[PDB]
Amino acid sequence: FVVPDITTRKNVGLSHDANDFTLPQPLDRYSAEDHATWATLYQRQCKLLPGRACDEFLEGLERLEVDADRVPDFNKLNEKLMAATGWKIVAVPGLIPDDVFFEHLANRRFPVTWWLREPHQLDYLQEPDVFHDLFGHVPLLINPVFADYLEAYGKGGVKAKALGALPMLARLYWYTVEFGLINTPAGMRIYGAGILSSKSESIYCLDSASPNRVGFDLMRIMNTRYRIDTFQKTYFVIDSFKQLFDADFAPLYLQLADAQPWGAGDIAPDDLVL
Ligand SMILES: C[C@H](O)[C@H](O)C1=Nc2c(nc(N)[nH]c2=O)NC1
Ligand SMILES: [Cl-]
Ligand SMILES: [Fe+3]
Repeated sequence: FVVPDITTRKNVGLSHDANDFTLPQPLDRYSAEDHATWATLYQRQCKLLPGRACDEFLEGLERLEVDADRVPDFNKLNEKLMAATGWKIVAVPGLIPDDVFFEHLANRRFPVTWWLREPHQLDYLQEPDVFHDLFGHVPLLINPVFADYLEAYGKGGVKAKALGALPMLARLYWYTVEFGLINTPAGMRIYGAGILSSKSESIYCLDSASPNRVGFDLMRIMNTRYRIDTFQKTYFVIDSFKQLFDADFAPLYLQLADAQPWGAGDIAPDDLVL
């Protein structure tokens, strides 16, 4: 007998596709309380991100008109997202298998957990919810180079076979799409979704002496461990989304397969550090 997780409780009486894990967005299951939780999260993040989020993120939020006051209707959002970027969101019950995830990204589908966090649980979150996925991840698709990066990432994941590739690709996604920073002429800014949807990470990642801030390096990153239950110990910094995009992985998985991974707090001899 155990504490059910929120994914299980939210999805009772609900089905999902056996192959691709999608379902129609269950609009009737958001409460008044949920729409208030959404508005509170949205308003809080939008006061923190001036000076912090990269310009492209802020542009996406505006161009997509992500709702400020209610959990968005995914079909309505998709009208704008498809026209502007060629991508669509699909509702998923929560975390889905890695192979299923890659197949969606490879086909310009972004999986979004449909349910929302409960009020006393507005942060420290580990599992995605609809605020993290829709507010954190989706707006950055307005940058076509980042969108193409995500599609390419997915196609690479579909193709990956070598033992050890899945952790390597998870680390790459984590230190870019979830927790990446970008150097800009106006100063260091944020692009990672796990930062942008979090009050605490948004502040910490640009205002703390403890973590390392390391220039992006693909092979380094694929061989670096990460932690889920704490603030990050290293952030990787890109100079441009083109650098990310410009980054066949098959020989790379083999080069790194027997390698000892770097710890989440380590500095490697070839790193460039801030
Ligand atoms: C990307 C890496 O494989 C990571 O373990 C995954 N992230 C996600 C996932 N599933 C969902 N719904 N969202 C994610 O962000 N499964 C796979
Ligand atoms: Cl491979
Ligand atoms: Fe995420």
